Amino acid sequence: AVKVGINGFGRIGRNVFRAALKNPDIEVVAVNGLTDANTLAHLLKYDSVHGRLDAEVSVNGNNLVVNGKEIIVKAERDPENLAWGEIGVDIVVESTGRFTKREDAAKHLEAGAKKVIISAPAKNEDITIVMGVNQDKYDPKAHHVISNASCTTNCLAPFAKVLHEQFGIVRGMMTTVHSYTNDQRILDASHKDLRRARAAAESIIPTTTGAAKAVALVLPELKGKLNGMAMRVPTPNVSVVDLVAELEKEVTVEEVNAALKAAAEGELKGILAYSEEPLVSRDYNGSTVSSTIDALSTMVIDGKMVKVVSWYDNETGYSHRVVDLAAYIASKGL
Amino acid sequence: AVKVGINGFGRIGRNVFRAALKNPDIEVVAVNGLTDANTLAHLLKYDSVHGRLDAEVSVNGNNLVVNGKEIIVKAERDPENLAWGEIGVDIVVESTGRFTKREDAAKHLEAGAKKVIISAPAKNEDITIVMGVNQDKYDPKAHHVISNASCTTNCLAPFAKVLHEQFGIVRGMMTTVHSYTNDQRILDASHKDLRRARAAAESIIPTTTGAAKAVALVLPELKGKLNGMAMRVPTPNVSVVDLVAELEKEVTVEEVNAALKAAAEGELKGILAYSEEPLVSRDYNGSTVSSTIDALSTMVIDGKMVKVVSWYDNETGYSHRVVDLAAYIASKGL
Amino acid sequence: AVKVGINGFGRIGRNVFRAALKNPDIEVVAVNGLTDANTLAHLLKYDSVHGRLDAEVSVNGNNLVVNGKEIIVKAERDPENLAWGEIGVDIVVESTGRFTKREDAAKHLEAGAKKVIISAPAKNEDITIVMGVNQDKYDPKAHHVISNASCTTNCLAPFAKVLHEQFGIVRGMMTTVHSYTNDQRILDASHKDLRRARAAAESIIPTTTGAAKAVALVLPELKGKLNGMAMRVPTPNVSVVDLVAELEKEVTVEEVNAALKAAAEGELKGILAYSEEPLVSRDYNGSTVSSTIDALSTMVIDGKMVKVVSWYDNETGYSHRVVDLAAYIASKGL
Amino acid sequence: AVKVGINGFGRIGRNVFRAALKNPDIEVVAVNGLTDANTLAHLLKYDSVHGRLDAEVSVNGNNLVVNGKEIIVKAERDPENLAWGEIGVDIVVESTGRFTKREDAAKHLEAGAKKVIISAPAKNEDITIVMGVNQDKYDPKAHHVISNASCTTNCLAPFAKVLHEQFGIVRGMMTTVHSYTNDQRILDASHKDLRRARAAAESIIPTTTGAAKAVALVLPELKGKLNGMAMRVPTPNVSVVDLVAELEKEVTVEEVNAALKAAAEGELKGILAYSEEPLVSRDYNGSTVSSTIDALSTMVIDGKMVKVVSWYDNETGYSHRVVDLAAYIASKGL
Ligand SMILES: NC(=O)c1ccc[n+]([C@@H]2O[C@H](COP(=O)([O-])OP(=O)(O)OC[C@H]3O[C@@H](n4cnc5c(N)ncnc54)[C@H](O)[C@@H]3O)[C@@H](O)[C@H]2O)c1
Ligand SMILES: NC(=O)c1ccc[n+]([C@@H]2O[C@H](COP(=O)([O-])OP(=O)(O)OC[C@H]3O[C@@H](n4cnc5c(N)ncnc54)[C@H](O)[C@@H]3O)[C@@H](O)[C@H]2O)c1
Ligand SMILES: NC(=O)c1ccc[n+]([C@@H]2O[C@H](COP(=O)([O-])OP(=O)(O)OC[C@H]3O[C@@H](n4cnc5c(N)ncnc54)[C@H](O)[C@@H]3O)[C@@H](O)[C@H]2O)c1
Ligand SMILES: NC(=O)c1ccc[n+]([C@@H]2O[C@H](COP(=O)([O-])OP(=O)(O)OC[C@H]3O[C@@H](n4cnc5c(N)ncnc54)[C@H](O)[C@@H]3O)[C@@H](O)[C@H]2O)c1
Repeated sequence: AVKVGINGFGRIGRNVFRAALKNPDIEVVAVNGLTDANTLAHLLKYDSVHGRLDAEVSVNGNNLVVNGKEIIVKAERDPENLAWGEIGVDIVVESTGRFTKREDAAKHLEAGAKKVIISAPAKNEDITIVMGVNQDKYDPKAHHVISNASCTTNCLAPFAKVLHEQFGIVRGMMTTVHSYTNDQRILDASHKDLRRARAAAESIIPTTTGAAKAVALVLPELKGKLNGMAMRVPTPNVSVVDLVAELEKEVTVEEVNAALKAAAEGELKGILAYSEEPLVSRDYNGSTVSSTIDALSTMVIDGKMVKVVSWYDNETGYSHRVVDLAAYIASKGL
Repeated sequence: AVKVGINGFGRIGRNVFRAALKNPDIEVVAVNGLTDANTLAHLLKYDSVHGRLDAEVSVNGNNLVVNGKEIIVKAERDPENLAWGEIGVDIVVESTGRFTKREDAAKHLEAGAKKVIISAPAKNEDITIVMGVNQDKYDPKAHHVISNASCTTNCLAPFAKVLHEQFGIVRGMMTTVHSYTNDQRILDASHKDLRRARAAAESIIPTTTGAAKAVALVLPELKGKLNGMAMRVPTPNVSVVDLVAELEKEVTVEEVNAALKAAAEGELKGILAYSEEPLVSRDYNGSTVSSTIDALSTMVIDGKMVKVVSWYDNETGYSHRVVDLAAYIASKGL
Repeated sequence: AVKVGINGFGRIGRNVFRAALKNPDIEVVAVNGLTDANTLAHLLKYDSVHGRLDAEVSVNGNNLVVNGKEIIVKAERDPENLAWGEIGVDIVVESTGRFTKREDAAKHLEAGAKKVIISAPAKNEDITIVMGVNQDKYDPKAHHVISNASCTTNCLAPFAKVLHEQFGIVRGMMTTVHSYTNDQRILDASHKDLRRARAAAESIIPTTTGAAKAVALVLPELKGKLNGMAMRVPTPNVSVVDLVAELEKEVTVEEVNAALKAAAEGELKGILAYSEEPLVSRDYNGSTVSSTIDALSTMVIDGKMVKVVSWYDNETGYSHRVVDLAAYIASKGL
Repeated sequence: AVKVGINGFGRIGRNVFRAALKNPDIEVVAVNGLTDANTLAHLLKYDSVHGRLDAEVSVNGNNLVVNGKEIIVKAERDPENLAWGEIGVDIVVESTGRFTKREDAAKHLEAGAKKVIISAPAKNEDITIVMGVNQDKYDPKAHHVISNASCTTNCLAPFAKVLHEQFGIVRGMMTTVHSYTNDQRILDASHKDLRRARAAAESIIPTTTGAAKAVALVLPELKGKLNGMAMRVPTPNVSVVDLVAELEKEVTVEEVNAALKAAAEGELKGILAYSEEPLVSRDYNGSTVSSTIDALSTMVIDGKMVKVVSWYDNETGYSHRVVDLAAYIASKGL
């Protein structure tokens, strides 16, 4: 229904595309990339992590054709030149990684679009949303440049929401054992971050994350109560959050796991899942939820310090929330 | 001086050997595997993780020859048939992973050996020692079957001891992001642990660890205060401990780090180390210390909750401690 | 209709089961594995390479319940005590890798099975068959212990036949760049093959193969004409055969590719495949055919020497052939 | 004594530096890299593939200090502005991979350098040199812009020479099972070559190589007689050349190997090596020769079709050859 345009046809850009194909409410009519249609059609058809796309893909001139629909393929390095308005695009997904500042992201609006969803933490954005935690704070009038936050923040926020409301989080540290991303290096090569400068598939690479501090933008109550780090490991996709926290009310594994299970079956259904199976990272590849509690790993010490471990396919889960936010925004009035 | 024999020439058995070539106090006189000397020689000479052994290694008859020294090669499934006494073996490193219970390890004593060091967490052992922490508890008269604990416990106990004495741990949780071991499966196969049954090099595998609570054996004061889990990831060697503890005092990163830095250059020298460089797992391959604090990762919330991350070569560090333990015990009198 | 029993529920045994779920002509009624039903049900449901089973799996007592049908689980180490005839088993897929010699494979016949299909090269078998190549040489009266050859031979024979019938192979060499299998070690440990003894996911490991010479069994004319080797690399599944041969006729890349494409759409349809896309191994994980020509890699020098490269998912393609054989056998008259 | 400058401080640049430390004839006095002195010292100190550098590496101002010797650090995107002349730099190693046409490389000479060695195949270079094969064709007057060829070409030419001079090569094919390099993608992303566009550590990736044809540049009698392909696989370093050739003279496995062993011990000593041990790729990491014959893999069919497999550390072997070339050139007067 609502026309959408994607800027930056990379891992997130192509994954939001795949997720958007089976969504009746949105319609991607134009993509922007810094490469030819043929290369784009090839990368969309074949995926090393997600397999072949369940649709017929072809190239008509400089345009792609997916399941009969022709997709306009642009090659504008400068956002203000995209001309979204002329082709009817109401919402633009900004996933290049270059326009995270509201100043830069707003150019899409100069170009004619009505709303911009930055697929990453932003700077000066009108609002940051985490489907399931604060999408209710969205106002169609005061918010145009929106951030969907990071994949880590999307996994952590839903369950921190439940533990906090139910027992009260006093403070806590987190660690995400994350698969490698395109921001790293294949072999030792220059990087602003000396850890990420190192061969990705060869080591356990400790790095920084702002996802912990970022939860506060969606859960104000937790401001100053959380912090954490990342550890990038040799897997191509799927990551896990490991939260250790001091609760206010004394709990038991039994209690904690029931509260999460209840939320997964009720309120947060679709966003938070609950598992009592002893699965591993490969098993989570392709899951569309943002967070899945590994129930078998939940533990407590002295009734007040808990450990909760949650899985998340960083590409697929996040891509589904971008598509979800877009459909939610459209419903709010475009 | 002390003549040592090794039961089970595997990853740990072979590294204990390599570590022993160094210490002149000890002398390996025989090894027992379940294969021919030719195979043992090769595996000793070429290592996929630590490189070629720098020494003259050959096969003489059915014995190993390393830098002129003939090493006896046995192939006894039953330790009761090892006859250590015949060949004068004073101490035996039990590294098969099959005889961790007092009932099986003791067979080495029955065969003529004076002391047994179990290269793993044991059962019904006279004592469990972690060098740098409780070797002082060693009684030559009473202790004959001694456990050298696990690679993780050897990493954790040393710095936890320092945080406890200095600030007092109220309670804490840990996660060890661990390289895979021979205990896992190369491709999906049967295993007592359904997590470890999965292809080791393809996923992040949550698995339990007893190392956290096994700390109370060496630092009794900490019984019931710590707990934790493990996560096996696609790397052949080197692991990291991630400890989040609730302290009794208010501290700063500068304080916590200054404490760990003081211990490393002082009392725990050679066992505990301190690092301010932003390194990755491959950089600690070959590290002989037990624990190396990653200063750059030290974090604190409310001045009470702390995050300390420490590295350890699981094969090298651990194997050096076995050799250390063997020379200490020997010095106490055999 | 036909009742099949699988001996050894490993990588090949489980995939054969999966493939069989498709075929209604066959019906797997019993499996034998040296583990409990619960572990078999887990390993069957979650696969690190092939994903989750698209079927409802559960355990009822000591049995497997899959899609309502109850599968009998056995735990007999000795084939003699399997009593296949007691349970109606007509065909037995021998996939343990321990009974490839006639003396052991036949024990199934003696236990009541009418036919045995060995999922690997055999010794003293009645006939070695590669579907599409020589299945017509199957005499239901004379043949009871049948070998289905190796995954490699299965990949090479269908197109080696075509190149030969059309151009005539003088002599040729082949190398298969193969994924690692459960026969290798995760870390340096004992093995009869000192190459396969090394850390699987860390090196390119040359090893031997009999596939090249084994083509002679299904294509008698090529005896003494081919030979080859293997190179095990750090990928979990999917391999590729690289053939270099001298031909009788002087050809061109279009001629060679045209003949290979023709067979793909004709005689060898379903067994041999043709591809002109620039794909990679991960793209072939899941392919049911035995061989797929990477057309873009075909090369010729002097018009007489040719290079052909063919892909094969060593687990899926082979397991589909096993089920294809079981079905062809049943139809011939059991 | 011959002052050398390295243009481009990556895998080859840093490795030429390390090799250079062991050479008496040359002395690296300056390095141009598009990054700060701090980042370069870190990347030079810690290598994920070759380990820690055994030398004191520090940074004084914008310069590097390695074992008391200071190195000038530059950050010039444009070669013309490097001013090699002002600092006594005679030879310049061009290892950026950007300036391979004689036209671009020559900018170095304009900037004061006297000689340029391109660490890669070039376009219009004055001469291409494979040490041990044709360095005698170098002329100090007429050749100023020299190409050192590719790592694959340096591995193949030394033994191609021996096989040709000894038995006569009619024609042949080769495949190099090659480790990945910085030209590949961490995760599916754009690239000229759609195969190198795919996640490097996840698949067996076929690709093209001009190494076979390039042998004709240094071995003219071999023009149009060889061709081949490459296959990138999940290993960070060490590669192997698989050569299948039709010989002129009838031979035997023994003659071929005795021939390669002889060259290894004689004329090609230092360039070609001979191994009768069943090793794996990790065992060749750090190897300084250009090519090591895996003797156990030599195969012959109809006494005419041979197969030789040779190992090469694409970074170390090649880097040493660059240092040898630079020193060879220097001995010829500058
Ligand atoms: N990779 C993940 O796991 C993940 C998950 C959640 C969020 N993100 C965020 O998504 C964004 C993109 O990340 P990714 O991982 O998909 O990376 P990627 O490198 O695969 O995607 C970037 C794409 O944008 C394109 N591009 C860059 N600048 C452009 C420009 N100026 N004009 C047009 N196209 C441009 C690039 O060519 C590329 O195709 C980042 O902000 C990232 O942090 C990544
Ligand atoms: N590898 C590590 O990181 C590590 C670290 C610390 C402690 N450990 C412990 O050390 C033990 C050995 O572990 P590993 O990782 O070296 O494994 P491994 O599999 O490499 O070593 C086991 C060796 O013992 C041999 N063996 C088995 N039974 C034997 C017998 N009955 N008699 C003689 N030899 C026999 C096996 O063939 C193998 O060679 C385990 O208990 C393990 O928990 C391992
Ligand atoms: N995996 C492939 O790529 C592939 C392809 C073609 C042929 N093969 C052949 O398939 C056979 C199986 O190979 P795999 O890769 O599946 O191995 P695998 O190790 O995964 O499975 C073999 C199974 O046999 C079981 N087993 C062992 N002894 C048994 C016994 N006596 N009775 C019952 N069960 C027993 C084991 O528990 C194991 O689960 C081998 O002969 C192999 O050569 C493998
Ligand atoms: N990687 C190997 O195994 C290998 C082996 C033999 C030959 N080569 C060749 O050597 C060359 C370098 O390859 P590499 O593997 O070192 O890759 P790399 O990416 O590690 O090295 C390239 C370096 O040059 C720098 N650079 C780029 N433009 C520059 C410029 N304009 N001025 C100054 N510095 C610049 C880059 O920042 C980078 O550090 C290539 O041509 C490659 O084909 C590579």
